[PDB]
Amino acid sequence: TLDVAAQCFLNSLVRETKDWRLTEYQPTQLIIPLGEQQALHFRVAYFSPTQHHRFEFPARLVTASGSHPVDFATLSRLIVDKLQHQLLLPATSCETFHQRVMESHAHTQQAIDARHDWAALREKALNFGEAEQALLVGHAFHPAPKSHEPFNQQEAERYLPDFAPHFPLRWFAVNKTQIAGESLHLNLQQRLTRFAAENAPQLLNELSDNQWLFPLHPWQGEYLLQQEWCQELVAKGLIKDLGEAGAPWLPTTSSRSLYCATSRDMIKFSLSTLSVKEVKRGMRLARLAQTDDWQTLQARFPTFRVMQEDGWAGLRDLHGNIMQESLFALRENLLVDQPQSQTNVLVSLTQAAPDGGDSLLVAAVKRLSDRLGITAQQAAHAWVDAYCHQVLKPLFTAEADYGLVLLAHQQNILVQMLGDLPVGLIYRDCQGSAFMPHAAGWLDTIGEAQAENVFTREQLLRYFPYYLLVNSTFAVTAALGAAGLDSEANLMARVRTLLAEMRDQVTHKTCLNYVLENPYWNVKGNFFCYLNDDPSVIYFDFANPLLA
Amino acid sequence: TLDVAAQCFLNSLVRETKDWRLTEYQPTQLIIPLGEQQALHFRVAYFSPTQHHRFEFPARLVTASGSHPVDFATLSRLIVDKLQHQLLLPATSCETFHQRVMESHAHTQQAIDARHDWAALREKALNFGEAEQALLVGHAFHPAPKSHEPFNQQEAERYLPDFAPHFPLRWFAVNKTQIAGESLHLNLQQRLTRFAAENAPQLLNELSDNQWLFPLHPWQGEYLLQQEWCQELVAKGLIKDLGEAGAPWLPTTSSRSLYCATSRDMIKFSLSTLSVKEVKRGMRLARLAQTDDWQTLQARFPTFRVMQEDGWAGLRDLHGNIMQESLFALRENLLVDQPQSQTNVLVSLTQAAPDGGDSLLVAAVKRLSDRLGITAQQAAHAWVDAYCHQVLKPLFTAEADYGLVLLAHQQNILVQMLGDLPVGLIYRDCQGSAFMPHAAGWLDTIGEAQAENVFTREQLLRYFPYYLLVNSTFAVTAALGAAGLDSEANLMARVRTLLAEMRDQVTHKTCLNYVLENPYWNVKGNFFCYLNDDPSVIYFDFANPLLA
Amino acid sequence: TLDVAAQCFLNSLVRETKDWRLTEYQPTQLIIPLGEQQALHFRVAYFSPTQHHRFEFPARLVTASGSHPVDFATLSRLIVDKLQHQLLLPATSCETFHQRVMESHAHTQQAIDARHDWAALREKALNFGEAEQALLVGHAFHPAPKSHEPFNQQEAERYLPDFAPHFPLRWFAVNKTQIAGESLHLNLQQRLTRFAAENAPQLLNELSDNQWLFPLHPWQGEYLLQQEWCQELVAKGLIKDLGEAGAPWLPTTSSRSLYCATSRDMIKFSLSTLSVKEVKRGMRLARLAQTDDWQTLQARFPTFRVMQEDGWAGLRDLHGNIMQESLFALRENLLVDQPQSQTNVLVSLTQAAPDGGDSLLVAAVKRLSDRLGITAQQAAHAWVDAYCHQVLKPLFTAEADYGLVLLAHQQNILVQMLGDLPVGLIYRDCQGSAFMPHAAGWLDTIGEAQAENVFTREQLLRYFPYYLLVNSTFAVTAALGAAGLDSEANLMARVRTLLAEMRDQVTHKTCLNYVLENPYWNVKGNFFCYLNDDPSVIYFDFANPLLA
Repeated sequence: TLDVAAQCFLNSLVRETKDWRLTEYQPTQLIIPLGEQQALHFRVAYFSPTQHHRFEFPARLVTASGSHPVDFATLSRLIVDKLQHQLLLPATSCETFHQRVMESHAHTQQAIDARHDWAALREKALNFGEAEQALLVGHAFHPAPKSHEPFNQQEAERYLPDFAPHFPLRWFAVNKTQIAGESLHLNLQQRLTRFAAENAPQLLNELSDNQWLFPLHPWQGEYLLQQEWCQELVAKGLIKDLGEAGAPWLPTTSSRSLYCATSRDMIKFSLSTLSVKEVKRGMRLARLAQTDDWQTLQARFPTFRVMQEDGWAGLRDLHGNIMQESLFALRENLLVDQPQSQTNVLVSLTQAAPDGGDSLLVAAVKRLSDRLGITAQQAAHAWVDAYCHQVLKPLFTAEADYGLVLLAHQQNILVQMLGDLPVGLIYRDCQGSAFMPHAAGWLDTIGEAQAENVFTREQLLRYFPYYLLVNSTFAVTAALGAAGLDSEANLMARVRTLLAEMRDQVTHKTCLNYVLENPYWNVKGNFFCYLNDDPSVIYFDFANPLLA
Repeated sequence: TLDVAAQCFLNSLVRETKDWRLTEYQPTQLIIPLGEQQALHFRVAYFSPTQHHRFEFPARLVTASGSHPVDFATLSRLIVDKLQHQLLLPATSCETFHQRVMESHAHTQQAIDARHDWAALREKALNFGEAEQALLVGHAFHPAPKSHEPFNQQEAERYLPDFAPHFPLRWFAVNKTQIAGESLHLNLQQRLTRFAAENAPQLLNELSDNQWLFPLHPWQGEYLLQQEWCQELVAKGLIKDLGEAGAPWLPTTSSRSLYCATSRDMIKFSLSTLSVKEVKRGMRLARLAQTDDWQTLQARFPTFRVMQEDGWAGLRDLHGNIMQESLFALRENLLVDQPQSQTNVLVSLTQAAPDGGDSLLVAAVKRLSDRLGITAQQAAHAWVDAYCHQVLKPLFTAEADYGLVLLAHQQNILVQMLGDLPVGLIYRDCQGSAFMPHAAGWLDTIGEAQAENVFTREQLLRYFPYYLLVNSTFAVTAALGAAGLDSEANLMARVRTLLAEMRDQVTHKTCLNYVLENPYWNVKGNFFCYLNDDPSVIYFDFANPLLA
Repeated sequence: TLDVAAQCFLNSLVRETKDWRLTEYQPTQLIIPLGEQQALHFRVAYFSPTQHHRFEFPARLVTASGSHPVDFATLSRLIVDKLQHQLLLPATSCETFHQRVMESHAHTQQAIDARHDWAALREKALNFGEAEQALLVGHAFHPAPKSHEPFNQQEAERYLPDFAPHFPLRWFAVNKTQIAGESLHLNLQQRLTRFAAENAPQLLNELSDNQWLFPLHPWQGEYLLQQEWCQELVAKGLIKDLGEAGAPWLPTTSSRSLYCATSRDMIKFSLSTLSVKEVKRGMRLARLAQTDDWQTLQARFPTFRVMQEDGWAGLRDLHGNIMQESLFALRENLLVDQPQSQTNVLVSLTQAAPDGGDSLLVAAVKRLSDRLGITAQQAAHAWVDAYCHQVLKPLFTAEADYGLVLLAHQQNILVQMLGDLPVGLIYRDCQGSAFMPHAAGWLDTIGEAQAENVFTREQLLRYFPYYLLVNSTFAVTAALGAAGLDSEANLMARVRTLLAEMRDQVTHKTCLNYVLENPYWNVKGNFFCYLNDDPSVIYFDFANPLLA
């Protein structure tokens, strides 16, 4: 049996602590001592060199008297008690931590009960929107991944991707004086006009030189009209609420971010939160993408694309102050012309399946196997190799030759597949971009050398390898390992060899050297991080499995 | 102005003769002496290092008196007179040659007059069937490419791809005794059943244990019922003609070969001609594709696919003799599940445009340029580079590491594109396959070591580089050169560099060494070849443009 | 608030009993006396002249002391106690009845909890398969509609339309000796071949002169292999189980009947039950549909179609006995060529919505209103009028002029709509057909005059008006009444007028006279019928609302 939410709490704990035992004898068990001649025993179904373990449940508690099973509420409390005393922590922040752990475990269990169609996602190639909504648990190494903030069941079933919903946007007619924002190619007025024409043309009778159409998340729209600064604007005749109208939008893995298959733009709302600084990161990268060196990079990696966030807008109050709770940014919908593209977000492919069966990555590889007439293992190798050439090669070369750092969270990576094989990469979330000192000459050509989002070498090596290799790439290899298509050790040797070849084709070797040569990667953890809101406990040393 | 049919006759002549002049001064002219103080002058619009020239017409004839224009009938006759005397040739075979040259020039001109929709093919990505029927002249270096044999206008407008037609197949109910053939996966009876169920289910009331459904080309069907051996079978009750029925089929570049978007099989008819030996080449390669080494090759190049010809059938007469005029072979329709795939046959992309505008390759590259925001030249480089990795790399590695020779006529190469960029290769026409001595151990595992279709080293070097580089790859580079996206010299340097890297990744270097190092490629020509039906005139030495 | 399952039990009770009270004063209440100075009170949200009432819950129980709410378990038990004593019934059959009432109420409540997507079905025109699976409660006047027999949750979530599932069929290779059945147009062998080729072509390697492919429901397949007679066939080499394979099938309102959008045939399984006599009714009507009078009828009503059941098959045991638990019948898929047709089963349109909002009929009419720019009420009138011309006119004229009786259960009527307006009728379930004495001459032309499924005049008037007017037509008018688009009295006056015109266009007036003129329709009820497994209690007199 299994419990996927529980497995996240345990794999996160095991990855960030040294005090556990792995039995030499079989049936293999993993043991967490609790002190007091007491310890939790877990039958191991899959032991992972990267801590993507799968345990059989129930857990058992072994005392001096005997052993008895324990449910997840009990084992998580025992563990948090041990850490409370071991680390001398406030009982209050421990109670908060365990409370949040149990809420996430309930939110996750309910999302599973609602999605009885999930297994059927294994049947055929998923398109972009199907992949965005196939994600039931999004953080495999977080104690409490799923939070419904800020919704309430009925509101959570309409607005969270967990439940595969869709809905129309809410709209205001807003006086041009109360609208702030920017846009590339089209100015702001033309962007709001094109957006409204595509997604709610029937409101175009409300559009004038001075009255513009302003989209809103439906919950966030309700929320703003309850605020006082916004009721003033309504009273003064500067905002008229138009209600919900237009094409269906569906929440993606981010939930603030919405996809509409017929809109040239995706949309990302401040949802109870964007900031003006965050949207400036999008505009900076968008303006940087107009330069000749960006063009040279694109010409070198034609299958590699960034979804630019080249427009944003927000509501000003009576004093002219931009009210950040009203912000949105606009993201190029590179899939508007091919809405059935097999472009899938990496985290949905790699997540463990709620029913214990094949992950959606594994289902894709087995179809690859069948279509080509090659073994499961040979398909697994072909998919890992293409992943490295389509995902890892552009991202390392971009940092190395151009100074552009793109933080590749697993939900920021869209694998463009053709017949279940990676043929391209699309990166999204331009707020996860940063610039190295050797990009300064190139930032300066657009007047952005003093850009706020720069990295030191130390920051590069702390985050970029952690997101791209630990979180993203080893989710691919662990997921293929757990299905037995081949082992993680063998699949990570694939990756190691293809990274070594890449190093030969780049100028600045610093990042690949660390990846290929340093025995430990100091990375910022999640389990103890979230138990705050200690010093060397939030950070931990990750043993490099790529080292010769 | 221009004349594409004429340009084929001249470029073929110029490529296989040394007796012409290229003026040092401008406007650039190409001069062919005719003897007798007489010579043809051609204003040159595009001079090509690989002889893909484009001339402005009319041609002019320069005598001691003056110059006057000449039409294509006159210049082709003057040229054939000169070769008649220069080579002391029979006036009869020269008259035949010029007669066939003029018929091809008329057939080509009529195909142009019928296809007024052709320019609109530039507008968007073509799918497989659109690309197959976009071909108006298929042999850029043949004196007389277009022959309508064996049809007559109305019959040529229904059965030739030139006119973009479609039609249903003709069908016989045939006694099992009079059917010969084979099939893999399904036996012959199950293949004829699956074929008829998919393409003419309404004839399934004619299907029994002993009476099987037998497809026929519609013209070839009419032809066989006029024959005597077949009227006997009808008289004896062994064949009942069922007429034409079922799904629409459209002729491809081959015209004998038909495509139906809903059939799992394509079909290739003996058309007035297949032979039993030819279809055995398909079955041999199909059986070879079941082995573990084929599997290893497929796993190494997952984007590379062969359309196997793993079934065939034919009619036996009363004596049991297979009547080859009734043969067909069945070709996997790898596009049945994705009929809108941008998989396009290479010759349709590279052909010169009948109206003098962009070739369909160039239209695709300009869209690539626009979608990615890179220059025309940068898109041309990206497309050449992907072509080498998707087309040239699998074909050289297959010969080198496995001993499998696939003769890559330009109409045998299907470029699988995604957004106008090559992402894969599909090879078709298994009759153009052959085996090298180092494939004997592997042929022997399926009992095929004594296979009729083997090559010597000499045959490898005469044909494989000519088809893959001279005909296919330099059609790509010349076509991009002629549009001015960049020069052939620069684009062929791209190819040279990517071939050198390939040599490092293969065992048997013989074929790449010749490609990269020999200064001349002795190849079998077309212009003088077709003037027969002399010894060292059919062959000529091609100067290697890839040599350092 | 409301409870749709409860509303079925109460509306069924109220329709078949005279002992209730409707308060003259408001808020309107409906009162059911329980005897003993005790009675159930229901606040009425919608009072219906045809008993399609909607009550607000909770119910209340009023005693001599006071009143207190009661849940559905309590009020259904009180009612069944009263009927037990009032009718002097066995306590055992009353306990069984209440047990089944509560199970249906639970099965219905769970189907609602699973379908959170249901409200979104209101958004746009439904196609055939969406409409088949939109049905959560199928019998508005039955005490216990939903039974899961014979499944168990996980099996019920895979095989019942309530949960919108889909699945592949299970398949046997069966020796021709052990297959019985028939088919029109194609013989049985050709039908099983065409069916298997379309839906599981990859099993065609198992198809031979003597070994035929035999489809099975997946649960029914498992069930037969557990039986002894079938294990013998496996032991003797006469049946080889091939497992599940092929295209997805989805259960329709019947659950035994499956739809596959790409199959030319629908399929109807004996599921734990068809009989040979039942499938002979299909073949008889199918053979009758080949005659010239059928043709004349079709030519008179071109928008009226019957889905013929013109083939069936079953497994014989070692003794040659047809094992009816293996039967299936094959139903023409008239939608195979237009799978997005807005053809919807009438019961899904008319059912009350689980969330208390618009029924799917009402959603369609409101879209009709919007598209045409006419009021909601004018659209309701247009839809009722077209319903009468497209549904009622063909069915009465068929009985009257041809003697063909088609029993129009609401789930047997497919309303072919174009832009939310009825433009045609498709009838299915040929087992609900019967023949009047004046069809004997026409039955005799196909040798079927002694047909088992004939009606007397008495049977005609008991069933045909009940199914076509009480169940089907008044579900349409009540559903439009309950939304307030116009009243049932006014909408039933529409129907009355259009029926009177029909009578002028037909020969045998007997059925329309009864519909238009008799003050009471004696009909067979459901509430007390199902309390058995009394004499004049199963039957009741329905007051004709169409009487002048």
